[PDB]
Amino acid sequence: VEIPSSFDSRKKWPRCKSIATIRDQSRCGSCWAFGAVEAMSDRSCIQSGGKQNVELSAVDLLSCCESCGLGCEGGILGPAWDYWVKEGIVTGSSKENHAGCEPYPFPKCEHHTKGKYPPCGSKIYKTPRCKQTCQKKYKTPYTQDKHRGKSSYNVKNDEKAIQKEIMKYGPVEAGFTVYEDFLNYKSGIYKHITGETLGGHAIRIIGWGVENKAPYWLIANSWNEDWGENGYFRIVRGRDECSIESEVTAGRIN
Ligand SMILES: *C(=N)N(C)N(C)C(=O)[C@H](CC(C)C)NC(=O)NCc1ccccc1
Repeated sequence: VEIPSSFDSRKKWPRCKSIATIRDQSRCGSCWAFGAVEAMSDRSCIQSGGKQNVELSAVDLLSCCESCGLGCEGGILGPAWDYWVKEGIVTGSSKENHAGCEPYPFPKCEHHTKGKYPPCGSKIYKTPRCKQTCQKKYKTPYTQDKHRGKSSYNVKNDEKAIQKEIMKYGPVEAGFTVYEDFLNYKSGIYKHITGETLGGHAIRIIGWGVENKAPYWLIANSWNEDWGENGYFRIVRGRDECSIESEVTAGRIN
């Protein structure tokens, strides 16, 4: 099929409320789990024609997936998607909304940027326990609130393949390398210019575009709406900038 010059999942599937929802991972290294549950929420809705229209629980995945790494100390994408396929993930909103089976336990904070939330600072919460219990007001038992995928996979390090995957099946999770200058991002199309590595980060790629001839990916971060472009950023597309085309993972419900 023909790939359009720009694509935005928010515009293609606006009935799916997760797609335009920016989350905050708080003072926990759970980016891996956020990019996962965000894209899983999106795809559950997209691929079911809107029948599933839920916010999947970051804390269920973060706390209960044993094979996914080190919890609030960082994690691994492939096993996060395997967990969704095999065990599934329950529902759960942000702390402040406290909806669904297992809402997130940690409050919004600023991630190296200015705004209306307390600064995140440098300290990290301990990984929450795997409690397997919906909040008192939610009247579905934990195991019966699970949402499962059918398959999970890595996407080829090929720009066109990634575009086709997003436009047919919905937003994807992706890893990339964080350099110090990324923490100064306010707006625009990011590329690494200054600073040393801070390791990686995991995010949700929702589309692409071009401005002033410069191609980009359009990405949701998990650092709240004050960060970047109302929670989003753009990064150079087509040159594997910061490995953005090389660590893409997603999955399907059918
Ligand atoms: C996100 N909030 N965090 C802490 N990250 C960057 C991660 O979870 C990453 C995700 C990948 C880049 C996709 N994984 C890790 O940080 N894993 C733990 C780790 C890895 C190497 C050395 C120490 C710890």
